[PDB]
Amino acid sequence: HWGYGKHNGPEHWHKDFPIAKGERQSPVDIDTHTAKYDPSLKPLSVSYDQATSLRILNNGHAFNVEFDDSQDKAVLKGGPLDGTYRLIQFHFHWGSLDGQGSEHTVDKKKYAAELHLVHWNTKYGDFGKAVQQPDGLAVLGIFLKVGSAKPGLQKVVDVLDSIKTKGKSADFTNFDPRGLLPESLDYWTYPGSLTTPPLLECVTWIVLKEPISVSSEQVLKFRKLNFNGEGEPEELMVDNWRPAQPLKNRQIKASFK
Ligand SMILES: NS(=O)(=O)c1nnc(NC(=O)[C@]23C[C@H]4C[C@H](C[C@H](C4)C2)C3)s1
Ligand SMILES: [Zn+2]
Repeated sequence: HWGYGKHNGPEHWHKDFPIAKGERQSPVDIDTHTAKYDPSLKPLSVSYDQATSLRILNNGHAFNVEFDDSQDKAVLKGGPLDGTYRLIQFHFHWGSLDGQGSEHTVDKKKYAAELHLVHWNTKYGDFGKAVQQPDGLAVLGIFLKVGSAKPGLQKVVDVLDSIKTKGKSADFTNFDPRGLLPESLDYWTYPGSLTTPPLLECVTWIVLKEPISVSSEQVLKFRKLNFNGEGEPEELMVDNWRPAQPLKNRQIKASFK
């Protein structure tokens, strides 16, 4: 089944998931000179003060930190969004090398990794219904570069030893996702898709202009994870990113100049 290897990687996904060649696929290259400033875009509202993290899980393609999304505890609104979107999970995509790993690119530049905070539109009642709607999800994307350590990421890094292999989970309570945000909330936005199968076209992408910096040691610990389950041959979880897809009939908008 699908993955990031030579025989099941992004170039193969379209066989099981024909929408891979669809009209609003993600990620994309963000051409900063062609992105249109949109003065009517509202400031993002990130309200994570009441966030309740529950668990961290190695799902065989990345690790997800999951949140309680049965009430409005951590929500995203404003920006290009109408209504309220609840945080359900975050995860990362990263490379085998610092020069690659992000899914979105900026003027063709790849970052070392990319964080996705996934939210769903509460008007649809649950995440399963939301992914079937064109405005069902809002994903906040944040680039990572290697430099100084990100203090707020360290609790994540330190639990990875306990979820090395596919299917492993660990209690992960009281984690504050605010510690992963850059200083500025300036963003680009466009309509797109999930970047992993089923590749559903249900996402309003909000990609922050300002990367966070993480340390060499922090990203190295990401790369010690495994795609495989325990007792299966070891394959390091690296390069779990989908490359840029055709923009087609879409305009990327900027919240800033
Ligand atoms: N890379 S990306 O952000 O476009 C995404 N690509 N796929 C995502 N899938 C989900 O978010 C899931 C959310 C919760 C329910 C479903 C099962 C777990 C827990 C995963 C799907 S995000
Ligand atoms: Zn993702």
